[PDB]
Amino acid sequence: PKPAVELDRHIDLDQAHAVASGGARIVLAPPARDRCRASEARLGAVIREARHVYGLTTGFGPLANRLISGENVRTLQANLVHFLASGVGPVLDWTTARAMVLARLVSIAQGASGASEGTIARLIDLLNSELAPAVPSRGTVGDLTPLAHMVLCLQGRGDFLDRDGTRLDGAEGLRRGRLQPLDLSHRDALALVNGTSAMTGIALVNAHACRHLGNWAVALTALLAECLRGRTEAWAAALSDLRPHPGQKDAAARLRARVDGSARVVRHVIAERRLDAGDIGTEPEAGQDAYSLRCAPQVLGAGFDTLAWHDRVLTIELNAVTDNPVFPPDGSVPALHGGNFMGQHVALTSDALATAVTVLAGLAERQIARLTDERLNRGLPPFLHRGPAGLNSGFMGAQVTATALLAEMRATGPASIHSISTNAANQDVVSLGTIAARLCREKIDRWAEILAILALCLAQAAELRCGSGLDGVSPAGKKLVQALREQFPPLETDRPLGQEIAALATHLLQQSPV
Amino acid sequence: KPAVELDRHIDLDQAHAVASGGARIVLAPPARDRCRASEARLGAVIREARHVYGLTTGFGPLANRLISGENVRTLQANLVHFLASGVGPVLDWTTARAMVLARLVSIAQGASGASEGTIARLIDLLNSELAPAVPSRGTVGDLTPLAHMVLCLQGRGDFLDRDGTRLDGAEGLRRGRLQPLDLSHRDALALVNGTSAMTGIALVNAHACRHLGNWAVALTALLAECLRGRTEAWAAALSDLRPHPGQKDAAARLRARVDGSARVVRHVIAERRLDAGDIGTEPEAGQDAYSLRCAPQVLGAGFDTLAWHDRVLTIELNAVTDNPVFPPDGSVPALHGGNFMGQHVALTSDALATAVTVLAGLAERQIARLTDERLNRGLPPFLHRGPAGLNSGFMGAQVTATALLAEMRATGPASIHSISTNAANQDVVSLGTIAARLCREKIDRWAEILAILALCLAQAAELRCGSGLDGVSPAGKKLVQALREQFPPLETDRPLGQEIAALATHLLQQSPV
Amino acid sequence: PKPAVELDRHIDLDQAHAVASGGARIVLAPPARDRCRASEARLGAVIREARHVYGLTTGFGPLANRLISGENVRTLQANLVHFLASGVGPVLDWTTARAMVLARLVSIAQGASGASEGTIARLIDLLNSELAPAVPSRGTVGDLTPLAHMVLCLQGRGDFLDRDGTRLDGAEGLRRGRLQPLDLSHRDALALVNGTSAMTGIALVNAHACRHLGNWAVALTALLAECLRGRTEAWAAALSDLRPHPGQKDAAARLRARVDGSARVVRHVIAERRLDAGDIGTEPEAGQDAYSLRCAPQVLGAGFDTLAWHDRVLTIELNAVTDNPVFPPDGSVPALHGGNFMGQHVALTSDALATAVTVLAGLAERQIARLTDERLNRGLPPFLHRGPAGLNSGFMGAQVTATALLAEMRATGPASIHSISTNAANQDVVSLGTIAARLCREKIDRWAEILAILALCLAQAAELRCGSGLDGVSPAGKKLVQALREQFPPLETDRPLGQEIAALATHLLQQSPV
Ligand SMILES: O=C(O)/C=C/c1ccccc1
Ligand SMILES: O=C(O)/C=C/c1ccccc1
Ligand SMILES: O=C(O)/C=C/c1ccccc1
Repeated sequence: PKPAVELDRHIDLDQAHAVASGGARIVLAPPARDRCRASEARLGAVIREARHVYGLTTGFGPLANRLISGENVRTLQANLVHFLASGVGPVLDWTTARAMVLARLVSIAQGASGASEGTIARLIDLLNSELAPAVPSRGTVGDLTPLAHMVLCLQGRGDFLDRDGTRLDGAEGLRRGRLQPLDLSHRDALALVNGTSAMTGIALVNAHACRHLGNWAVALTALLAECLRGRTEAWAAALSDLRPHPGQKDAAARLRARVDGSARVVRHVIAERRLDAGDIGTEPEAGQDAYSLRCAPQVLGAGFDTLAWHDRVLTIELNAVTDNPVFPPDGSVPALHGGNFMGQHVALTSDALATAVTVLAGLAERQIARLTDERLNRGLPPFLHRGPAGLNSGFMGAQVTATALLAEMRATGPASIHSISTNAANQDVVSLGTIAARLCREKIDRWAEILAILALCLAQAAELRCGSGLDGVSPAGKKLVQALREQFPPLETDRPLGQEIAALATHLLQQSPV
Repeated sequence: KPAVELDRHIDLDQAHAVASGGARIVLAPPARDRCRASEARLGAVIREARHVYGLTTGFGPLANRLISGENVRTLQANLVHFLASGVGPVLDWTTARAMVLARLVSIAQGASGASEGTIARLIDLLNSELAPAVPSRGTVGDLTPLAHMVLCLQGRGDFLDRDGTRLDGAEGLRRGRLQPLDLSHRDALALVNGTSAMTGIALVNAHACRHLGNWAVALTALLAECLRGRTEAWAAALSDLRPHPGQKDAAARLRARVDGSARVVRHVIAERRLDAGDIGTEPEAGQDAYSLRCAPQVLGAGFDTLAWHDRVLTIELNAVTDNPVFPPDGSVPALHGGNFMGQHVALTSDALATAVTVLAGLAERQIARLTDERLNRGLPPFLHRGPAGLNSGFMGAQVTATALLAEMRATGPASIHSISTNAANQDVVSLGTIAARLCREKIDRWAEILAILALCLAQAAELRCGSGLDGVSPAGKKLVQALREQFPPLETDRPLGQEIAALATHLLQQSPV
Repeated sequence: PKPAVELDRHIDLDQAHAVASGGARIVLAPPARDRCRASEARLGAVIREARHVYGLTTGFGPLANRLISGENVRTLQANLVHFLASGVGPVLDWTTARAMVLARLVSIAQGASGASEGTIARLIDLLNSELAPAVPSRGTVGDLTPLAHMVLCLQGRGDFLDRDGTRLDGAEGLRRGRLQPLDLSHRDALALVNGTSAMTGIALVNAHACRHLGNWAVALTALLAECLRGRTEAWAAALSDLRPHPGQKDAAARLRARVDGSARVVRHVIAERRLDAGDIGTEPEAGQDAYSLRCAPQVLGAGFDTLAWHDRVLTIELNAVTDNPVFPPDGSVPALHGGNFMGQHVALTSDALATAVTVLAGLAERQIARLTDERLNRGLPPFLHRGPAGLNSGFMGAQVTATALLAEMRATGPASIHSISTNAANQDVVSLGTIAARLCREKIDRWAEILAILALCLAQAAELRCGSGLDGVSPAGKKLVQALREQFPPLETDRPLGQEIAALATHLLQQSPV
């Protein structure tokens, strides 16, 4: 009884990802079907009336001053798909390519693109099938190129990808997924090759992954506190109220919940202690933890607020019409020409999220560095090894790997600042939003690997500190370690961890600890 | 002079008004009462000898060294001393005062324990025409700059007059009619705490960005009047189809700027029905290049980034970023945490810096298009006057704008460079102050790029429409006439460096109205 | 009759790539064999005499303060390979992985590593086979991790790669390659897990690719001049002599040779012309070309000088011993402990080269932008299309793709500046050389794609300007276009170019236009 998302006007990010990931099927609501039929009729009229419209009676880009006779429009649009198919590089992953198709569909569903029923049906069919078009990730300045490749795929002139990433030729794809070859006879090619569908698709996948990684970041910080006698007073709600950033209040509340029931953290407020002359001297530990624990609400919180902004902007973009030209539903004018395809919004939010992800990955990396340092981990074995010290190095290698992954993340900055005048100066400013979204994705993948290493370290640390029975560990903490131990054995002796790290990271990106 | 009464909340405009000296500041009775209550709570915490950071402990990782009451004044005096290791150019007058204001707003919430005298010193500084002279570098995000502020307020550091001229501490206290700061109440941590510096810098960035954004819109509009731009791309209907608040706002403001103009193209091209005889190559395309057609989308994305930045900053400015803190409700004697972690300002400052660089890029490309004889539709190359060749007009200024932009691009986000420090106690740091400062530098470059565009447009408007500016919108005419009051037309090549600099200074503080 | 490289002490970059790419077999010269046999004996003596030596009588990293008894050394070194195998990410390509193996071998050949005959034989056998170890590209801060994975592969406990990148399991690899399983019973594991072999291997492949791409950059700049009536006086030897940078002098000489025999370039020195009163006015074109042509010697030259520096440093690194500890061949002391494994040299040169590659890619991108712009290409069709204008857009899509590739290159900066204290603060400074070399490689790949687009554009532009017969085109220019036309047909009508761009890019990275 696979869930179904009925698309009318608005779709939220979770619904969008459910469809893109194949978790839910999609259906076009009757009201939307009618709006599209109405827009299809407007396109037909615009064409019959020989209105001066980009892509219907003109060339493309700077060549738009070259008018085209009606008799040659099917050729014009066929060549459009052709000359735009210059993409190169690895193909977008299965879920992301599907998210791109969904983004184009949501835009069309608003009823201002003139797409024909058949065209809309082909997109819905793809989304309801187990396939995804195989489209190169590079080539656009922000998303005609990847969309042109999508068109070729839907016509059976390009490869398809199954859930595993294995490619099928065009014919096989249409066959296996029961897809009908795309037919652009209605001259509605610009309804498919238009907008910010690719960057939006990539960004929606980034948004979903960050939600899960954010949950792990919280869960692991909480478990870290249980392994290092962390002080919970730094996570007090009263502190959040004094500096009311939503993301911070949320992070602190979630951290408190994770360690609820723990007998391993320090819950005493230090100021409750009254000192006398005999207390004046040097104590073993300071009354507050290092920042990787004490400032977690503030660091994680800032990241959560960046994601919140990113998602607010993305929700608007996903449900908008980023086409050019557009055909006003009210019929005020035959069509409007502008630049709603300029993806500066997703470009700027992706760059911002990328920075936030790098910052949070840095936190996890430092948490690993502290947990594995015998001089800072308050009594735990160096690098959390088991067996004789020296002969065994435990997580010593994995710890450096986390640092290496972080260092690589830092080498890449915002994509948005690199606009270069192109297309014979017609596109004198470009968003590079697709690139921005892809760079953010890479950082998200690195962050998952760093968190994976931290998770494996914590599972081991929890047992070293509290015994295999995890005595004193919170219910949430126990469940997380027990779940990890179902697939990842304790490190009783040194062994290669690379494959386990990669395996766990893939899981972190798709599911939260609950 | 207007007065801003500070109770609990203050908006960014009120904050800048006080920081810039445009308005006096007064602490509302309710705020004074809350602060007196907090002062009393600190007194009790001290009398009770509660274990509290900075009152009974050393600092940083040295907090494990407990301190006896008789030594606390020395302890807090040393705190200010060892933290005063800042270097680099001092913060400008307005920004330094904004930092003072930020600390005051935090204290006014009533959880810092600041004494009436300490609060009075901050208010006095803000009501005077002076600013403390504080080095800009040294903090990983803001004890160092605040420590320097304290030294200045005690007359042990320099002050800055509105012009930036420095005065020694003693002279500063006398000229500003300020009394030396006295921390005998052991309330030093009420002054050396939080995110005051980055917040002060960021609020000045916010104000400057609002003005530059107004200029970016006004100059884009005037560009359209000089290049026969098509207004249909700025139609509200398009905004409604892609409802980003910033984009809708940008488009509306653009339309308003060109209202009444006879120099722009208002025809919707799809209205035209083509005949077989029209098929061929026409003189111009039916749509403009992106620097005009996509202005709503580019400026809009920038405006939405600034809106996010401002929402976050408003919360930070009105929050208590202190540590430790003394709960007004008396639930516990004090709370220890990390509200001083400036990650929020760090991330928003970096995000804004990117948006600023993007928008400066748009302005830079608009100059490049306007001054190009192959692209400016009939205007002289580089908008020169007099004999061509003999005169190059704005040819130099155009390259200078490109140079300014290229420089902006060389600097990226500051937040990603966290480095474990303070003997690993501060294993993660925000670098928020650095982030806000880097954003300020890009903002200054953007102002210079816009200044160049404005001078180019004033010349272009006259070359296209004559000195009378025939067909130019009322807003466009008013803008050019205003500029012409201080900046003469370029009838023959002349040095523009000083004019560009002077105009940029203006753009940062005032909008085209 | 497959060539053979006899390794004694020194090997140049060309010989190294010849072996790494499988173009030549490798053999150890008699003196090298003897130096290695002697070093092997020295390691035996060190063990026999129970000398305090890292990895032989101590734990690893900060754990080196834990001394180890002789009977546990086999286990110690076995665990070393284990805990270090935490690598993740896509495996290094066939040639690069083998280049890494070669790098370790050359270091060992200096006779200060103590590697046994068998160990050396395993490396040689690998290089003389058609296989490469499958090693993850990420994990090192600069190269124990990737080398540990190498060891596992050589023992038949890790995958292998054939020339096509198809993976084989350990067993299949040893079988298909007719290889013997690596046996570290002599306790010479540190002879394999040591040094800067990975970054050096990666960098030597970057060096080879940049030489070819550099040749294409020159050839295409020259052809561009023949398509736009470029002035050769800007490339005069006299100018080079006035600003004697080696790279510039060479670039200018190579550019002149490429257009030798051309009737399509302007060779007249403008200053020879004497002007009269009737000449004063506005001429159609300026007396000098735009920078993308006029400043080619200077821009290409600076890039070539950067590559020259990179190669000088790399040559030293490749032929050096970057191991720790080391066993002095002169027998002065049993062993020396230091940090010759710190890859700061490769890190800084890789970062410098990466910057130069981005700059040169920028030149190529602007050359494409100028050539396709009807307002700047002096009479050529917009975007070099054929067929009716507007209906056909030619390379309009490819041109934007080139811009997108360049913008993405610019988003990534130097890797070296991101050092982070790790390994419980033992490694308080790290080089990140491997990452730097990898980032440089990605940029080289992007540069090749951009050059490929420019090459396709120039082939079309040359025929459009000079006819299919290429009348007036230099002999070198004709040969290049004709060579390209053998595999890439003219663009008579718009068609997808993505796959062709990628195919040509692969070719440009391995062969120069000759
Ligand atoms: O001016 C436009 O709206 C179209 C630009 C463009 C650029 C490259 C390929 C196709 C269209
Ligand atoms: O841990 C804290 O709250 C204090 C840190 C610190 C570090 C350097 C100087 C002053 C305070
Ligand atoms: O001090 C050294 O030379 C060794 C460091 C090290 C760090 C991580 C893994 C293995 C060795």
